[PDB]
Amino acid sequence: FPEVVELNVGGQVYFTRHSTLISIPHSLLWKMFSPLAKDSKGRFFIDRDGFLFRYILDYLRDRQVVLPDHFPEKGRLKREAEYFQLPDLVKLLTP
Repeated sequence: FPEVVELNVGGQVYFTRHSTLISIPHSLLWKMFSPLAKDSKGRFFIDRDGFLFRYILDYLRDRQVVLPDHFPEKGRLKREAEYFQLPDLVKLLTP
């Protein structure tokens, strides 16, 4: 795996460091990028909502997440956290 990974999430492209992807062991992204579907341009493909991945990705990097005011999609973000298997992130999203 390269040092900076080019991902395609539901058509949303993200560049990120490999260290961020494997930050939480036994998580979905850890299982994927620890020693895969690719698109036409060769980018590794994640079949999930591209917009919500920003905040999933921010948690892996900083182990915390600041949402905007009146964030209309917390329920959706929590669902994504479940898919990527991030128990603590689901916990933070528990009201």
